[PDB]
Amino acid sequence: QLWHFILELLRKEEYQGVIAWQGDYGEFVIKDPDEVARLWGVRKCKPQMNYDKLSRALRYYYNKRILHKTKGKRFTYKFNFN
DNA sequence: ACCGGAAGTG
DNA sequence: CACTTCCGGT
Repeated sequence: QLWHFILELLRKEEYQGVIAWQGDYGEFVIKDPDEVARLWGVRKCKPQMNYDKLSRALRYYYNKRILHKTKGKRFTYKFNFN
């Protein structure tokens, strides 16, 4: 799953240059959109992956209450731990 | 950047 | 299903 993959990355320091926790409890910011996508596209063997396609995937999680967007902030989503 | 509909995949 | 692909919107 993607939200899995995100968390997989987010509990490893060796990717803080790419993606890390910021602001509130469950908030996280993608520092390098294009790189992340490349890695997810490596993992899913989909070479033609990019943030546009990944970001759509994320928005589908809004209805499913796993994620939502922190408005105003760039590349900043937040998990639904409630 | 960020959204969400729409059609396709295995 | 859980995305990927595409694209015309805000």
